[PDB]
Amino acid sequence: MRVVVIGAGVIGLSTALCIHERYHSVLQPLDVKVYADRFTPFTTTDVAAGLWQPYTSEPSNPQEANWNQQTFNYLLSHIGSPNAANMGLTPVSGYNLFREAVPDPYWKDMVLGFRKLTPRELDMFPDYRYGWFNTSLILEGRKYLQWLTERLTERGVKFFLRKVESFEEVARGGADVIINCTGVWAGVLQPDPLLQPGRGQIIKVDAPWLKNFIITHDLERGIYNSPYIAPGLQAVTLGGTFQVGNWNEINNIQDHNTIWEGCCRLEPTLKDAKIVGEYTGFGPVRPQVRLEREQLRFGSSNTEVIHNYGHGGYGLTIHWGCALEVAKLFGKVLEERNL
Amino acid sequence: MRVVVIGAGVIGLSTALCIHERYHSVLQPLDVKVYADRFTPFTTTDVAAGLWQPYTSEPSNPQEANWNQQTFNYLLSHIGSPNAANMGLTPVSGYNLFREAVPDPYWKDMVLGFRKLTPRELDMFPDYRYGWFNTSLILEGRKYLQWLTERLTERGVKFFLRKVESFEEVARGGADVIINCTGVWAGVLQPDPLLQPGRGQIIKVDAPWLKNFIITHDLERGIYNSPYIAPGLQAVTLGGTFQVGNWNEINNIQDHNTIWEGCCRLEPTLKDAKIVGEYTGFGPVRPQVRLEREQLRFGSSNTEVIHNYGHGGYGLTIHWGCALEVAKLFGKVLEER
Ligand SMILES: Cc1cc2nc3c(=O)[nH]c(=O)nc-3n(C[C@H](O)[C@H](O)[C@H](O)COP(=O)(O)OP(=O)(O)OC[C@H]3O[C@@H](n4cnc5c(N)ncnc54)[C@H](O)[C@@H]3O)c2cc1C
Ligand SMILES: Cc1cc2nc3c(=O)[nH]c(=O)nc-3n(C[C@H](O)[C@H](O)[C@H](O)COP(=O)(O)OP(=O)(O)OC[C@H]3O[C@@H](n4cnc5c(N)ncnc54)[C@H](O)[C@@H]3O)c2cc1C
Repeated sequence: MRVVVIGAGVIGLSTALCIHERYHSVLQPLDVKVYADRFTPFTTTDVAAGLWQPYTSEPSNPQEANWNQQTFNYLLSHIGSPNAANMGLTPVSGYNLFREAVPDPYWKDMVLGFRKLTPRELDMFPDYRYGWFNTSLILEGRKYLQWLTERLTERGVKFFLRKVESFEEVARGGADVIINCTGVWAGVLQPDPLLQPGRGQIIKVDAPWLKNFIITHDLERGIYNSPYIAPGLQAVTLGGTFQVGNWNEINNIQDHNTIWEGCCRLEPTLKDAKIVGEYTGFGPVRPQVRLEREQLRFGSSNTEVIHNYGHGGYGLTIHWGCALEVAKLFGKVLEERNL
Repeated sequence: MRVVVIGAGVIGLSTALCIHERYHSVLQPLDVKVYADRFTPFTTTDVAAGLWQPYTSEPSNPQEANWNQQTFNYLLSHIGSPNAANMGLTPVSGYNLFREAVPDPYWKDMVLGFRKLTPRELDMFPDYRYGWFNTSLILEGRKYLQWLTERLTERGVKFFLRKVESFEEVARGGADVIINCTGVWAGVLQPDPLLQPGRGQIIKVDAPWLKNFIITHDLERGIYNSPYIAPGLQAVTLGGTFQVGNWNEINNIQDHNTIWEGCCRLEPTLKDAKIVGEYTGFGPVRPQVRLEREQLRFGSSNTEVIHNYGHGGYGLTIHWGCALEVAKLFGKVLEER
């Protein structure tokens, strides 16, 4: 059939590949197109800090916690392969700092080497008085997208620069199944007021001497609203602002002063570090991920649509669970239609 | 006081700065000079991986364990300064890998978060069964000598590019005190059967994705001679164990392959690492450090010599304790006048 995938971020390409891997052979070719108005380096995925860490509390949906662990073990299976780093993948250890005792997270056993910080370690951080150490994985969004873009291309999947104006335009274009991987902009094709823009701004620096990640938490302020330092492959990511409901795509001086001063308080060696750039992106924030099937009809046309959007703060930490799951839903469509 | 420090590696320059910090005030006539046939970047100190880790089993001199511990506390007390990475200093986390269970080292509680590797960690390393995880410090030899040089220079200490043929000749130059930090070449000025060269070839690569050191210890053998991978401030250092007794400064194809093949199998992502250099150094291997005082009469020419050499593959790890010790013994020269 004719599958169209709208969106070239981590969700869009994890999904296009996951589907194509399973539902393709040499005498059952599955025609996949990828329509998208933004490709790497210009997606929200290229901004993502890179790191694998879910939210501290165990999530409401029991499927989301599976999607996290399935994602972790999928990436961890590549650690030791010659091409881990070429996917944007490498191991990284680090600190999570709190201003007060909190329960161990639900993923203490998912990560490698979890443990509490000793008193000696906590004096390294004057402003904080409790926390953890653990080993995890960098998945550099910019790289992973380059790699996924190439695996798709080897397999014959084709890409088109195209702003989809409605699901119908793509339906009349002659598309049997559509995968809706438009992230924060999903609300334009079909309204969805539960989906807000999580506006985060980051500073990227050269500070290759920084090797561990350092993630502070403010529980009052919620996730990403407190300084984090994340070592990348070529550069350190500096962050600490996340504004839910702000659609301003401009970088601004208020966020710079917050990220810069907060991060220099943790890591004073950053006074020298050259700023390479500053970027803003929109987490597709949503109380839950919309990952479901929905048939549509129009005047001269009708179609099958699968949603994969609203991952918010955890696109890379969950993309593969979400993709495996879309490919099953897609399997159901081919089962029901005698293909 | 006329002091001559022979040597411009870590030992000589740390020892010159201790001495000066602790005595420029009290002794108003204090003139220190640094003689060396090599300065940075040509010292064995510069070749080193720059990593705080003592030897696995315990030392012979128990003084050595306290000099190590003193060094760690000193460097750690700069973690928090804005000028730690300009000093050559930054934390690093990493893995020690073994082919059998071994007792925990005497330094487990000096380093941060010392701990055994779990099974999924050990699954990441197919040819290894046991190990430790801990967070230590990188002290980049090259960058630290630079810091040390600028410090000593504001302080007025004078440097001279110059080869010493004997202790005798420095002493007739008016040298009251001679601090002997000549590393592996110390035998030239006074025979020492115990001092051999730990020759170690290394490969510097451009591989900034690697955030953790990985050290192997193949205590018998298994072709690869314990490959290690140590991330630096910019480049990574690949290497093996020392070949003791070898004085050959030339790089050889035999050792390149051992190191490259052996480390590539430790960390396969090394396949696309740009090689930036390949250098050979000589550790001052000796069953225990020689940190002691000795006097020399060459007629009615009087001189105090304080030896601070023989630090093995651990001189960056132990430097500051020794430098401090040599400060004390220098006081007990001043004391006797
Ligand atoms: C500062 C910051 C740091 C973050 N750090 C991390 C992190 O460390 N770890 C983590 O797991 N997650 C992190 N995230 C979250 C992560 O960025 C997102 O969850 C993820 O990138 C969203 O993936 P996506 O593919 O749904 O959307 P996107 O990456 O934005 O991709 C959307 C694609 O759909 C296309 N599109 C949209 N509408 C249309 C249309 N009408 N027609 C055609 N194409 C369309 C776009 O052009 C684009 O190609 C972070 C977010 C921010 C802001
Ligand atoms: C491959 C390698 C890796 C290593 N890795 C580590 C590590 O990760 N961590 C660690 O702690 N240690 C490490 N070391 C050990 C460390 O390099 C040595 O212990 C340390 O450099 C010894 O310092 P030094 O000042 O005694 O020697 P050097 O740096 O060799 O300094 C010797 C000085 O004496 C001078 N000199 C000698 N004779 C004369 C003379 N007659 N006249 C004038 N000048 C003279 C030389 O020119 C030089 O200035 C490593 C060594 C090697 C070879």
